[PDB]
Amino acid sequence: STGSATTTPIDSLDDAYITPVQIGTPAQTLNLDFDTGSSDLWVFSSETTASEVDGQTIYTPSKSTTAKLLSGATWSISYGDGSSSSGDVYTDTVSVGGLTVTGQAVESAKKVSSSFTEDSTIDGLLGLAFSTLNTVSPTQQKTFFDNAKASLDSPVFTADLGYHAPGTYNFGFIDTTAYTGSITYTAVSTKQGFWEWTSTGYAVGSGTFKSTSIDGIADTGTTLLYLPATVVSAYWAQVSGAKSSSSVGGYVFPCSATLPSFTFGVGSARIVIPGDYIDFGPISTGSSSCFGGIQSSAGIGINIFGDVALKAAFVVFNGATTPTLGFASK
Repeated sequence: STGSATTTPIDSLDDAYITPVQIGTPAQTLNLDFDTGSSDLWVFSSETTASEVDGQTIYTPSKSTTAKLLSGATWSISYGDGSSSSGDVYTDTVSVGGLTVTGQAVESAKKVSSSFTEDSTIDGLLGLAFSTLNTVSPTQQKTFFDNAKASLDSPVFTADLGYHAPGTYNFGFIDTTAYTGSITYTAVSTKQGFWEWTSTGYAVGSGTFKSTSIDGIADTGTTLLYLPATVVSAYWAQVSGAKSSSSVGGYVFPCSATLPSFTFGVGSARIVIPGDYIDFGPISTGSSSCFGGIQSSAGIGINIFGDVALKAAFVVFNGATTPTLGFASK
């Protein structure tokens, strides 16, 4: 089997992407944030504290003839950005782009933190990291991909995120029309539960390539590119007037700037992030200070190849017995 679903930016900045997901019988379609940095499929629901729902579409398990309470199971998750959610668990039928999993754990939120409430466009998350990170207790549950994998034509999924435009998540096949040149594959460590890999270096604009190993995670659920302070300083030094602002919470730059590109290495291959992808717009409405899309990972504890980086590539998440990651230009 295969599946193919369009993923759509939630706003004009590509702050996140939503993908429609069918849950239950009859189907209830929710728009979920596909997150290769976590491993829980959780939804706003009829169980979510009413004051914490503000415009989201909810899953109502009592209206699904295939929903079953997973007795005694609870979940609770905290994300890198400080947000969180928790609740109980049902199993139900879940379909993405025509690919169906029966008995998928659907984690129903009883509580969500303010940032989730405040984002009316995201109805929940669909985790695509390794199932070892799943938070369900006392019986850990599998991701949608893990459950689907054996049925797929090939044990892979691909992320093809758009810049200010829709893109695609495919399951079970590689669309050879969706990228240019060849796909370069690189090793993955699953030791921390992430799609963790090592970039071979970087360049700023038309500058020379610096060969240096940068360990980090491919994370579709993180907006920005978080890299070591040395790398980030080298980038922003090429933008007149750019500075790190403790009050704003990272590098800012004059909105009048033209940003240089940023290149990262994948083996001997190179992925170029155009400068415009690095512009996250005014820090507050009407400001002439703009927020940068490349930020320091210092104090996160890990480098994160988030959407800024991934949307410059066609990315293969290869879930073979020994997982790997592939990157192609597009």
